[PDB]
Amino acid sequence: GVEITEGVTVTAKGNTEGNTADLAIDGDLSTYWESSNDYKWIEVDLGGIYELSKIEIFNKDEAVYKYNIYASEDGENFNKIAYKNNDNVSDSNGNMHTIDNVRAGKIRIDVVQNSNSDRVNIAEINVFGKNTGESLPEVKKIATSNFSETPWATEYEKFNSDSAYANEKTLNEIKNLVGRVIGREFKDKFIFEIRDQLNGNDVFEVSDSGDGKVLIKGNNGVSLASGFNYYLKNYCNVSYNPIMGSNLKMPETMPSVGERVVIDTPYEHRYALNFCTYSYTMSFWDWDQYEEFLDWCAMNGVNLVLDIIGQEEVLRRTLNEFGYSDEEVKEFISGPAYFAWFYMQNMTGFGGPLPNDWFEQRAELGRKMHDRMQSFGINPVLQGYSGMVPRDFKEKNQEAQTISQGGWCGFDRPDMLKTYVNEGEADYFQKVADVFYEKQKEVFGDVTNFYGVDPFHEGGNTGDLDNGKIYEIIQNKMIEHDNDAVWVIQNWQGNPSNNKLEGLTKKDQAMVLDLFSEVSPDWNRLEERDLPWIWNMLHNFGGRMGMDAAPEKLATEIPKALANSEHMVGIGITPEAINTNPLAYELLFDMAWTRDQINFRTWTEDYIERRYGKTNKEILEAWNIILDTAYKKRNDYYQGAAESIINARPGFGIKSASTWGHSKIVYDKSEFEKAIEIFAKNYDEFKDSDAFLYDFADILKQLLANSAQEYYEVMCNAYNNGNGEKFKFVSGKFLELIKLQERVLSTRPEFLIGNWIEDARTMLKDSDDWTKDLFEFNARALVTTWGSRNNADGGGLKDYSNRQWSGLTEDYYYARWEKWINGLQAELDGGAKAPNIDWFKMEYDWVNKKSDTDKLYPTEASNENLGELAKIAMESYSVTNMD
Ligand SMILES: CC(=O)N[C@H]1CN[C@H](CO)[C@@H](O)[C@@H]1O
Ligand SMILES: [Ca+2]
Repeated sequence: GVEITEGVTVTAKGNTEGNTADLAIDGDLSTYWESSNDYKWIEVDLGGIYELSKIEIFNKDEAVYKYNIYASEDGENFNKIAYKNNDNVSDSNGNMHTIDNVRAGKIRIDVVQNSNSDRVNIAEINVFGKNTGESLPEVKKIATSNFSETPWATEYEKFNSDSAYANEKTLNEIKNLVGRVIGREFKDKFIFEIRDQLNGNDVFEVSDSGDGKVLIKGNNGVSLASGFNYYLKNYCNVSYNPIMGSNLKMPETMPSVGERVVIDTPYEHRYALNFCTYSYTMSFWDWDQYEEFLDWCAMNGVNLVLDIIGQEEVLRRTLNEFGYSDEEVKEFISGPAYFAWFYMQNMTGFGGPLPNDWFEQRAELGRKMHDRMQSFGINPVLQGYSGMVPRDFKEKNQEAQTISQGGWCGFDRPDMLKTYVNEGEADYFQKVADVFYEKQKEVFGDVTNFYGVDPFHEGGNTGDLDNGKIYEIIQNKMIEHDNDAVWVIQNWQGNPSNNKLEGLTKKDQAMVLDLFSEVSPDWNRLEERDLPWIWNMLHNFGGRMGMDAAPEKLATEIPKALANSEHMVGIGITPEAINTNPLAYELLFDMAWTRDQINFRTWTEDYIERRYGKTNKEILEAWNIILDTAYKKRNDYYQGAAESIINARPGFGIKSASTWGHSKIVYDKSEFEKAIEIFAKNYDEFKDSDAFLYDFADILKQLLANSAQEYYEVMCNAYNNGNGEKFKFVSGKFLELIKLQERVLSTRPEFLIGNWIEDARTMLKDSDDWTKDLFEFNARALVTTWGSRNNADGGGLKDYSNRQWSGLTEDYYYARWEKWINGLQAELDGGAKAPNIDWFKMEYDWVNKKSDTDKLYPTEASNENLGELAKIAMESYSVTNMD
């Protein structure tokens, strides 16, 4: 006591009606607030700062409810003060939570589970507290800097206008890159020089200085970094991949170049990044990770990178001009794990709202990135505008004409402004596009000529509009704000259609990304229409893992397409995540520096030696087996690596874990296993190489995925055929195979869910518990259910981003299979019939757990011996000895 029984109010961000926020606080147990959407929390204001001692919660029924409670004394930071996570039913007595006399002027109650419904409810909440006679501070409004007012603008224009200073900046930066990549002690071993292009082509040179140093030339930063990487690869037996394993062991003394090389590239652009990459991989990156990525980019020849960092701030400024408060902008914008699908006009709100601190920090990080890109000569691809608006835009802007875009995977797509209207009508496309490009100037300045936007990505609705005319006006509006603008358009599954593309009246000022050139090339339509286009290796879908690459097509199809085209202005990568198969990415970027088809077999041989720091006859044969199996050329259509059955929702006739995925292994399994035998045989010799271990974990977990499939098939034959003792035995081995897999996965820092979760929880500083918990939800949801019930199930997104990850395998994948088995056993043993499992409910239970109250996943890899684990795999859990 005493009960705060006066002056209290409540807000909510959604409700079924008329089950509205205030009904949670009316002193009436028969009336209740109930959620309608994914905002499953209410905010209660206490009429002043109290020292809470108790909070009492009643629900509308007797279901099992789980919730987390947060308080704020400053009006900004909401910290967790209490929670219910036990499995007790609610009853007429309510739940009483003892508080330790915490100062609170506001409280948040986030009901994360209702065992009975997708909706949550609070019938009543009483708060018990001592009045401090204080009030909450006024919360400060979001205030960001204008680019021109910042130290960033001065630097940007100084570099821009001053050759000598720009050259000095660039050369000193490449020096810094050397120190970051191989070590500070090697910096002074290189001399870097700016030269001209080679017949209008980007170009580098590697030669001796005369006094034992390496002299590297290049027309810009990326050429210089590419020359630095050429030298390491071809003279030092060194290989750099900050994400997927390196060998950075330098020779004791710097090896001579001998004959000077001059290497040019026929491609104006080398492109990197899907919109999805920003979500599946980069959601929770800090500057350390970004800087490290741009170093790897520059070193692989990349000079065109997609960039959406801080675009939340650009849009906030845009929407503020058209009737939207900052709270409403925050409700529009998704959480930090979802920006790919938010900027692709597919989904809103989900994972949000972002903290207020978000905007300033992200604008700053993007400003930082453009400074570094400027030194290298990497063009960012900023945002274009195509008419995207919230669904309530007309409400707030009545003369506005809009087009409803329908659903995407159970999500409500944002609206789209009519790209043109009739005479006599207000043209809001022109109004919002004018503000949008203007505001993107104010945040970042004139940093780029390349702008990316993609109306009607994976659905939508063109309404009454002419398809060509839509693309004409989008481009003409873009060129109006930058006369040198190039519209970067994705080419995904035959869209945009030809007649949309024919509406582009300035062909040289668009550039189409052929997204999936290595499985499903679709550039001939673009080439015929004289559109500048880029050949891209997509490769990776959703971050889903497995041994999968197309190195032969990369080594042949790229130069072939150059020879057979006039408008191929580049090559690139469009992966949905960068987490898998480094060979694939190194070869693609290596193909920029050649006009001829190469030998993918001898390129691998060379590759593996510099990646491991050494090679032998046996390692080579193991890799040839891989080239002959998992990496063997194929001519069918498929999206990513063949999927592991371990990662699939349990059932009969499973042919995938994700909706558009595939689990059919197209190579001989016993033949692939030979690679693992050879790796285990050579483990002791090669365990000094971290990239060897990484590659060994990759093939071994592939082996167990492969054999898991066979054991799965045998065990549900056993169920179907009535036995019995058989099913139990085979299902026993299946679960044990997963426990061995889990140990294989504990070995790599990159396979740890704890790194993923912690990165999310700590990506900002000064964060409250509310924000950390919410960013953890984003991290957990993405790799599992993706959205909520209607996105996971009806929307088809269940386990789209399934990861063969430690912790996730123990507590999610293994748990599902164990239950299903447990399960069919109770049936087969004279019980049951086995009930229908509501899988989403089980998956979403894990999604909503918090690291600081439930279980904290490790950020430290284990010392398990992959050679030993491999022996156990071959002996006990293989196809070869399967029986
Ligand atoms: C849910 C998801 O990630 N969907 C992606 C499917 N593949 C397309 C091509 O990369 C993407 O545009 C979608 O966002
Ligand atoms: Ca009530």
